[PDB]
Amino acid sequence: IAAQHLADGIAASGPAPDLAAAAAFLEMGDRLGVVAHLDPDRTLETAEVAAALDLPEPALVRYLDAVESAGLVIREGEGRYRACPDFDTIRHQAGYISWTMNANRPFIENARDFFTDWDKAARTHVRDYREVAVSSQWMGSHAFYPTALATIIDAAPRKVVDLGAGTCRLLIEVLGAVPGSTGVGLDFAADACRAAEQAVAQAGMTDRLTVVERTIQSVATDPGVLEGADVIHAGFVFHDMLPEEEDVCDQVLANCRESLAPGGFLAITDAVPYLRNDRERRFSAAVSYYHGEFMRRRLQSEEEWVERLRGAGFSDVRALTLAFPTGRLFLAHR
Amino acid sequence: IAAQHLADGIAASGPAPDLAAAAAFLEMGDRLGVVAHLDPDRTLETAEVAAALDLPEPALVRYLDAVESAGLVIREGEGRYRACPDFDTIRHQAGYISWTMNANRPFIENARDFFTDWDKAARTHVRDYREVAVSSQWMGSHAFYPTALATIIDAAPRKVVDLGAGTCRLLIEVLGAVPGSTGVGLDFAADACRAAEQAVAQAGMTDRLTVVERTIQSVATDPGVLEGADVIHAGFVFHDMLPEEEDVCDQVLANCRESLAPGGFLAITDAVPYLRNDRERRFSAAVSYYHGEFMRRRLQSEEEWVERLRGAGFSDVRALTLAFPTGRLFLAHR
Ligand SMILES: CC(C)CC(=O)C(=O)O
Ligand SMILES: CC(C)CC(=O)C(=O)O
Ligand SMILES: [Cl-]
Ligand SMILES: [Cl-]
Ligand SMILES: [Zn+2]
Ligand SMILES: [Zn+2]
Repeated sequence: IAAQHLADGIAASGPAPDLAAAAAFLEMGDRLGVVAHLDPDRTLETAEVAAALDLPEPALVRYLDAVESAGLVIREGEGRYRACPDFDTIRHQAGYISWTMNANRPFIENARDFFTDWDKAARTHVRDYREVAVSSQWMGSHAFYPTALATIIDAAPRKVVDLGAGTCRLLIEVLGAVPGSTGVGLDFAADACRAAEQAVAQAGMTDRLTVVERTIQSVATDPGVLEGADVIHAGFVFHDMLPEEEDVCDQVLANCRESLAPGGFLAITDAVPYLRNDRERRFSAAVSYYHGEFMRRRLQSEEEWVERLRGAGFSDVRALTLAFPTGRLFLAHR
Repeated sequence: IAAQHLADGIAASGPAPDLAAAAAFLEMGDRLGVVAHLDPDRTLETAEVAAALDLPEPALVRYLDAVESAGLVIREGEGRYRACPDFDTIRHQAGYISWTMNANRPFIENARDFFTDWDKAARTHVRDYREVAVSSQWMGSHAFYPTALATIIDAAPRKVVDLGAGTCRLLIEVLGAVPGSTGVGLDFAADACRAAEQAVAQAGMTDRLTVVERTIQSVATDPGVLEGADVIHAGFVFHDMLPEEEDVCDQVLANCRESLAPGGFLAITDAVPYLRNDRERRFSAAVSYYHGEFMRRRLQSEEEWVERLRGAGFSDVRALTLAFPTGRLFLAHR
C-alpha cells in the first residue's frame, strides 16, 4: 500500500521539491550577499566572506552546511565551499521562481486592492527593484543574454550603444570580444552608472566605453550619442514607456534608424503577450498578466512590433524566438 | 546561432518557467478565494463566485482568462471555467514552491536578523499560519495524506483519535470508509474547532465524531479521550513540542501506548533531518534548515524516533518512507 503510494507520490511531486528548495536557498543566500561568492570553479573561504559580508562566521558556516546537505555546494576542507558542477543551471531555473514569487510578490498578496483601486494599489504595493534585477539576470543567463551577446559580436561592430545598460556587463563583454570596438552605456540610475564606471576601469575600457547618466526618453530630443552605431541594443526597456509615452517611444525608434551606420541594426529583446503554444503559454501568461493587469505596461505582439519598427523607417525586421518563454529578439535593419 | 541557443536555453530552463507561473497564479488565486472553486470535474460560474468572494466580476474574469491562456483552466462558454484535467497535480507541485517561497518568506528575507538576535527576530518575523496550512495541505494531497488515510482505513478501526485534527478532514474521510467507526478530533484553535463541528454536521457524523478544543500537551495530564482507540494519528505535530517540552512529549507518547486497545497503533508522520540520498536531499535540507535554524524545532532521525517510541512502551515500530521528501510514517504498535 505504502510502496504504491510512494512511487505515485514521487511522480506527482516531480521536480517541484528540488526547485522549491533551490529557489529558497538561493534567494536567501543572494539577499545575504553569499550567492555572488559561489561558483563551480573556485571556493569561497568562510573566514574572508563572513568579514566581507559583515556576517558571524558560525552562522555563515551553518548556512553553507545546509546548502551542502542540499547538494548545492561541496565542502572542500574546513572553511572552503565550492558550488556544485551544475550550479549555474540551478541558479538560472531559480530565477523564474524568484521573479514570479519574490519580485512580483506585491501583486500576488494584494490583488484584491489592485482590482478595487488600481491607482492607490500601484503606489502602495511596490516591487523591490533589486529583486526584479537579480531574478531577471538569473533568467537571462541561459534564456536571453547569450543570444543578444552572440548576435552583437558576430556583426563585428565598430560602435555599439546599449539603451538601459545598467552596470554595462553586456557592453564590457562585447568589447572584450571585438578588437577596436567602442561602446556607449546609457542608463538613468546614478547607482548603476557609478558601478558601470568602476567596472569599465577594472576591464580597462574607459577610453573605449563611455557611460552617460540619462533616460531612454532623452534620446528622442537629443540623439547625438547614437550617431554612427553599427548595433543599438535595447533589452526589455521599450514596454516600460507604453502605453503612456507612445509618441516619445516612436521618436526614439525613428532616431535609432537614422543614427545607424550603413548596414547597422537595432536589436530589441521584449516580451510578447499571451502565447498559446504549449511550451511558452504558462510563463507567457504570468509575464503578460503581471505587465497588463498590475503594472499597466503594454506588451506588443510580433506583428505590432514589426509594424512599429517599419513605421520608424527600418527596411526589414527579423523576429527570433528566445528560450525565455514569451521573449522575442527583433533585429531591425536600417 | 539563435537555434542552437534556443534548444540549449529550453533544456537549461526545463520545467522552472511552468512551475514558477503555476505557483504564482495559484497562490494569488488562493488568497482571493478562487482556487477553492476550481476543480477538473465542474465549472465555476463567475457571476456567482464574484458575489460569493466579494470581487468585481470583470476583474475575476480577467484573472480566469489569464489562467486560461496559461492552460490551468478551460473556458466552457461565457462565465464558466473548469480546471485543466491535471490541475490537482499542478496544485500539489505548487505547494512545495508556496511552502518554501511564501509561507517561509520571513526567514528568506530576514536571515541576517535571525543570525544576529534570534529571540528578537523570531518574535518580529512571523509566518502567516494560513499560508503554512494551505501550502502543507497542497504538498500533502499527493505526498503524505493518501498514505496515512489508507493505513488508518485498512486497519478497520472501531475508534480513531486525531491529535491536531484541524478541520477534521482526515477523520471525516476515515469514518465515511469504515462503517460504525467513531472518532475524536483534538485541536487547540477555536477557529479550526468551529469549522470542524460544522463540517461533521454536513457529513452527518455528529454522534460518531466528537471535536474537543484542547492542546496536544493536555493529553499528558488528562489522557481520557484516548482510551480504547485502535488508531491514534499525529501528523507533523510532535516536533513543535521539541526541544523545549521533551518531558511532556514523552508522557503524551507513554499515555498513547497505554490508552490503545489490543493490537492498536499510534501513526506519526514527521520530518527527519538532513537526508543525503539524491531524491530527498534538497528539500530535506530546506525543511531541516527552516526548522533547526529559524524555528528551533527539533526534527528527529528514524533511529531517534524508534528509541523514543520504544521508551514509551511500544513493542514494535515500523518506519515507512513517504513521497514527501524527508517525510516518514512511524507505526508504533502497542
Ligand atoms: C526584465 C524582464 C525579464 C521582466 C520584466 O519585464 C519586469 O520584471 O518588469
Ligand atoms: C506541516 C509540514 C508539512 C511543514 C512544517 O512542519 C512547517 O511548516 O512548520
Ligand atoms: Cl535612407
Ligand atoms: Cl502490557
Ligand atoms: Zn517589464
Ligand atoms: Zn514544522
